[PDB]
Amino acid sequence: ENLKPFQVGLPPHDPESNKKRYLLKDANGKKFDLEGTTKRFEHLLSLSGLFKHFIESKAAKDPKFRQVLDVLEENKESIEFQFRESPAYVNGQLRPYQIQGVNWLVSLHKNKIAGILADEMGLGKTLQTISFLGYLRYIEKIPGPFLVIAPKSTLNNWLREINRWTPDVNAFILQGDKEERAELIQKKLLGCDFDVVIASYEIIIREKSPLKKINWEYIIIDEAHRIKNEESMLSQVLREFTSRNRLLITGTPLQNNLHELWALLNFLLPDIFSD
DNA sequence: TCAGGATGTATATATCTGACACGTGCCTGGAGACTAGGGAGTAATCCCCTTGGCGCTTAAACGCACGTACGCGCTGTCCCCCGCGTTTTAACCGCCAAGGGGATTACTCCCTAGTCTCCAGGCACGTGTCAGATATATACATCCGAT
Ligand SMILES: Nc1ncnc2c1ncn2[C@@H]1O[C@H](COP(=O)(O)OP(=O)(O)O)[C@@H](O)[C@H]1O
Ligand SMILES: [Mg+2]
Repeated sequence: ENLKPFQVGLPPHDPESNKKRYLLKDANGKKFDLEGTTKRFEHLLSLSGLFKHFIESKAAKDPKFRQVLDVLEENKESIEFQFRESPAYVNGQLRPYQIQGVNWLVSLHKNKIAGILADEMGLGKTLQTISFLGYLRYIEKIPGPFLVIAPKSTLNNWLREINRWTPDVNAFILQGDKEERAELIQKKLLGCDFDVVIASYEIIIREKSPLKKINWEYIIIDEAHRIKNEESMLSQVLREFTSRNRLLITGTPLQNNLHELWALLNFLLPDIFSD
């Protein structure tokens, strides 16, 4: 009603323009970015020097990462929008711990790395993620795309809240028998008429081939312990998804083991926990 | 008989994966001595099988003729099984937990088999008996088809 001034500067919604970024035209454009890895490792070392343990072993493996190590060796404001009040682009109020979560999300984003949200149940994690995505939309000017894999039960709830506290965002959920699901696919997904896709652990396995053919800004995930095993078919499928970074909204991680946590971390930043 | 539908059948196309190629370590197939026993050649001896016949007995096999009953074709008449639409529910993936089962890969070692040497009891073979089972007759009993 009054937060629309933030919407100024966004391009008009048009599938023809969205096809430029949504579809990844490069058939095999996936490649190891030296710059991103160097930035990640530089910041990681800056926080603490202990992380070289993985790095040196990985340099003992494939040496074209060892030369990245050498490059990072020889060469040696980003102000958080603290949002002391509730973000304007979201109609409603946010509690201070919610605000700190938002700031953590932003700070990790402008560091070319990510971070598992594992807050306790009931503390509006979905609110955190919707707020952060709205931050990317209004401030960072990346409307989409964003995959929001979640459990089938809460799909309606995620859609309800995302339409409630940020109505401007266009989003839908895949569902239904394969005929109407494919209708939605051909009409909006490959039509590039969205900003936030919502699916289920089953649909991701089902409709991967359409979802492969999109450069994914993030791949959000709801309660993540489902992904605790990295030999699970869902984990295998959720690795060919070309993507910039990822998020793992969850409850309590490390439920019955430590290797579990290793794989959970390996999902976010494979180039660090590669071994 | 001809126009009206539903169903493979080709067409072209993006995707997945699992055949195909390549490099290493290990084991086993090949080269080379040595030897001993299995089999090939020989040569007695007895019994069976062959290919021509010949003559005789005696049932079966063949042919012929009524003459039924049954295999086959038609008709009828159900009734039961197929085609089709509509729900719904069970298979089919995906998961989670822990532990047991089964395959390897070494080590170890007992004990139980093979390998010999003697040596006597099996058991197989060649005989000489009897009795269990025919074959006839012979009287009895016991279905089957037509008055
Ligand atoms: N004004 C509000 N501020 C913060 N949280 C709220 C507000 N109104 C509702 N919520 C809660 O935020 C929650 C976000 O969903 P959540 O309970 O975290 O589900 P999940 O744990 O599956 O993500 C909702 O359940 C809702 O009860
Ligand atoms: Mg949740």
